[PDB]
Amino acid sequence: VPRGSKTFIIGISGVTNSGKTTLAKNLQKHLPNCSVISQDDFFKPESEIETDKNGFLQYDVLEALNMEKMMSAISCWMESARHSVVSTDQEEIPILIIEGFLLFNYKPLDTIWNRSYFLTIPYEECKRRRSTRVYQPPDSPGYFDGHVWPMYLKYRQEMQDITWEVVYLDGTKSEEDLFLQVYEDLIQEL
Ligand SMILES: NC(=O)c1csc([C@@H]2O[C@H](CO)[C@@H](O)[C@H]2O)n1
Ligand SMILES: [Cl-]
Repeated sequence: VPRGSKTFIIGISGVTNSGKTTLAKNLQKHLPNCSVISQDDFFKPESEIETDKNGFLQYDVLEALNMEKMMSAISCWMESARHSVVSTDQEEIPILIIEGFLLFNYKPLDTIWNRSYFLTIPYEECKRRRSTRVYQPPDSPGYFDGHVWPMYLKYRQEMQDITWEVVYLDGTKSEEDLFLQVYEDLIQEL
């Protein structure tokens, strides 16, 4: 059976400010032939972002994201992955980590995940962390309570009846703690 077509695809989702990109990067440092795609690279331009009744910009929903372009990026990785291991005797399986706040309610990718991790942090600490970061445009006062958190709760309710298993993680753990936990799980799946 010809080699070169197999891949191992990891999803890392979770609430805003939970250390998803950092975890992706720490995993990539310790995994061979591993790439990372970030969902935050695929937001539509502000002119395509809608507002709600209260005039909050609707960023924390799939309609804010060019998910067709994200799929194209994934497909580009897959094509590269097929050429990433030179042919010889008889497998070294290329790894992709896809990380983002809103991955597990996107139905076209429901069968892509070979492993799925989901970073959780409770309301108060999440709110605190969110306030330490600067966004473009900057968070309006009341944005977290008015949009970010309600939309997270909607996502979590969208995930209550999902068709694959997700490993939920405590995002208040240190970066190294999270890395070791995930690595420990992942290396048994590879
Ligand atoms: N324009 C943007 O990229 C943007 C504006 S707000 C924002 C936040 O990004 C988070 C996901 O990483 C999500 O909670 C958005 O409110 N992104
Ligand atoms: Cl070859």
